[PDB]
Amino acid sequence: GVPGQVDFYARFSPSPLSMKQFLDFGSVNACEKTSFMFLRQELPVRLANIMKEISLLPDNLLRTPSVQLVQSWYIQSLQELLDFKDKSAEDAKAIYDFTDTVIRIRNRHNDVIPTMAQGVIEYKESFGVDPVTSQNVQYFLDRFYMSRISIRMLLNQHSLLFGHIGSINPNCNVLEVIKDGYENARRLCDLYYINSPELELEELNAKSPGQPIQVVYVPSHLYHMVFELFKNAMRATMEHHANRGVYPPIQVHVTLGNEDLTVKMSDRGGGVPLRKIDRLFNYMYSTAPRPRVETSRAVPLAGFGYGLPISRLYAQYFQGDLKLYSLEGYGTDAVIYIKALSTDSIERLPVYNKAAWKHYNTNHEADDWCVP
Amino acid sequence: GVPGQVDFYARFSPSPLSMKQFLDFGSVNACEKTSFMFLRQELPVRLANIMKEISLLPDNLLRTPSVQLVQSWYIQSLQELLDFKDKSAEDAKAIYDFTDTVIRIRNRHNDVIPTMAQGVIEYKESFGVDPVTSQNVQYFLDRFYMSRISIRMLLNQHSLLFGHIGSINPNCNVLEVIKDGYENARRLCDLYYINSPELELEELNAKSPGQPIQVVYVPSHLYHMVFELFKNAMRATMEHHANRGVYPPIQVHVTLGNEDLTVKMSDRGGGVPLRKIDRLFNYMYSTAPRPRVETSRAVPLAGFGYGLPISRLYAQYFQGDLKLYSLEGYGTDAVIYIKALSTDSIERLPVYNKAAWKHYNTNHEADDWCVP
Ligand SMILES: CNc1cc(F)cc2c1[nH]c1ncc(C(=O)NCc3cncnc3)cc12
Ligand SMILES: CNc1cc(F)cc2c1[nH]c1ncc(C(=O)NCc3cncnc3)cc12
Ligand SMILES: [K+]
Ligand SMILES: [K+]
Repeated sequence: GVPGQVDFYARFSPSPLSMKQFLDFGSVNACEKTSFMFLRQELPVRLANIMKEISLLPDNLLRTPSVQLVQSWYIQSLQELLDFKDKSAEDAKAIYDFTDTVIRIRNRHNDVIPTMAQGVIEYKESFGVDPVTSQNVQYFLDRFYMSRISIRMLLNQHSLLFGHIGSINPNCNVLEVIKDGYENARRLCDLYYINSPELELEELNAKSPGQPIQVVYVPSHLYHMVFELFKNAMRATMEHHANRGVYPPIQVHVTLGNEDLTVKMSDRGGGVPLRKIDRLFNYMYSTAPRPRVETSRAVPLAGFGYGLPISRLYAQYFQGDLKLYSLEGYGTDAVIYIKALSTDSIERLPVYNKAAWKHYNTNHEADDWCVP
Repeated sequence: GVPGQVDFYARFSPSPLSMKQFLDFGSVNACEKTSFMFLRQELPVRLANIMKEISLLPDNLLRTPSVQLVQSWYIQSLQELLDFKDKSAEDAKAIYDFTDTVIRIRNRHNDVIPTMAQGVIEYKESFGVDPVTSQNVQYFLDRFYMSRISIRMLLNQHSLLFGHIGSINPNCNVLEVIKDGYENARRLCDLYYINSPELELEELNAKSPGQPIQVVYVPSHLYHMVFELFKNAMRATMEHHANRGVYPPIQVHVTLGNEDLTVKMSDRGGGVPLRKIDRLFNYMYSTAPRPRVETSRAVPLAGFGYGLPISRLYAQYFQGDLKLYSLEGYGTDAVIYIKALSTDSIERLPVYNKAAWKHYNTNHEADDWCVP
């Protein structure tokens, strides 16, 4: 029945699109029939591939009310999409009903990321950290959230085009997005610490010096990354210098190279030893019950969610990256790497196959080197 | 015969030592009998483990005159060590003959690193890059050179103690080593580019502010790392700014934290795109015929050897690291991480076993993600 439908579409691989393909589609032609033909196969494929991995979760995580709800959302969206498998692209009502279904699914899935995060909280609350499964949880959540980002991208594009090119800005003003992230992080910082660091912004357009720095990008993806990084930099700065009462600025250097757009953000917030860096990207370590609604107390800036690992997934989604390197006792740099060329910006998508299944059913240990 | 001896000792795992163990040994007791008992087993074990992996090299690399010579050196040293397997620690002549043999082996192996590098040159000259084997060559050379570093360490300690604690300085003055590396790199830089960048050095002893920064370390290991990094930073700076004729300084920030000693080196040498960073640590990409003897022309600063990957192996040998991160179009940071505590500084050693053998006989590809 439903397992048969999931198995049929999970056999296929997701088909990654480049940023240029996204852009070229909705610019001139903007054919709703073309989007239909692509999505009536691609959305089921992407839903079914990730649904096979939901089923491999540790039972105590799978059985949580929040994961069960997310899975039921995916099952329902998949079934609604499969009703168009045999309908005709020339059937105008079918096209109309499909665009309507895309919008319905988009709203149904609006809360997937925090609901999944709620399931990890429920799991951690009632069973604790399990070192065997916890490697599988980290593997799953990277892939589930990257998958969700890609599905969200497809739904948003179709919804905006048929309900700036979709959510893509062909001329994203990088420094304006950065200032926007700074000001919103600073507002939260003032509310919590009653003070905040200044911003020092430097830019270099090596490609065309003195010219504004723009790229083809999804602005909300860039906003999410820099906003989350600013909150982490500010938290570290405010807590490390609380005794002094003088707070060093946060420095940002933006560079457009022949190939890389890089955003480097630097703080003097006291740093982190190298041994402790990676837990900042670990979902289980970052999982804590969420701030309560019934209080006027300010919300903490960082350490209370998945802002950082999800930021890195945004960077990696279009073949970029997000790296942290810290000098313990001094401060920390974060570097966002983005492809400067739209033709290099290709979706990075997980695929369910024997290799993926093997990851859930194997111990991963470096037995060819001596134990440290 | 000889294959039987190698197989017997390659069954064992190398036994890593901490920096504290190295230091505690040669400080007070300094028992030559104790060193004998340890080394008459540990040296054969470490030689035989790496010799099994020499035999797995691509035939066209194994058969080069330089690799054949290195292998014959290892075979001869192994056989000379095995003559003590049944001799008594109380036999004073046996102790004396063993210390004599350690010194002989140390000198015989003085040229292992450049001779192995000569074999890669010979291999690359006559057969080209082979994409299937080239992954195995990278895997082997990391392990062979890390193994050599560890064997060199044991030979040096025994030779210095029984021929400052050996080559270990319990009070290594980090900034003095750094200035030494700077001045020697600057000398080579002036010879090639007829100019050179200045040094700007900053230090922070977060552990004990204003106090000199010292750690237990092998000074020549630290020298090698910073000297190689300076040469790379200077090369990039001199070539990127050759048009301007004004050369920005190289900035170094040294920090001693509760856990990490970090050395950050920064240049404004124009940077490297992220896609091209890793080839800087790739032996096959870095392999070029060496500068000829018969010339007065200055030797190029970087790009002509294995200084950089071997520097990172030095850092990782005692559980540190060496990382590069660049902003394409602007410049590059290198960060050395060293354990601030001698008890955390444990040898990182390769071990020959089924896992190691499997690496040479498998294709390594990320089939659980879509091809970029
Ligand atoms: C650009 N800045 C930036 C970006 C970012 F994504 C994360 C951080 C960051 N700056 C940070 N400073 C400190 C921490 C931290 O983990 N602090 C806890 C810690 C410290 N010392 C010993 N044990 C634990 C994290 C960040
Ligand atoms: C601390 N500085 C530092 C340390 C280090 F270990 C290595 C480097 C370095 N600075 C560098 N700058 C440039 C390069 C390079 O690979 N240049 C070639 C390149 C550039 N642009 C496009 N394609 C290729 C390498 C380094
Ligand atoms: K599949
Ligand atoms: K072994």
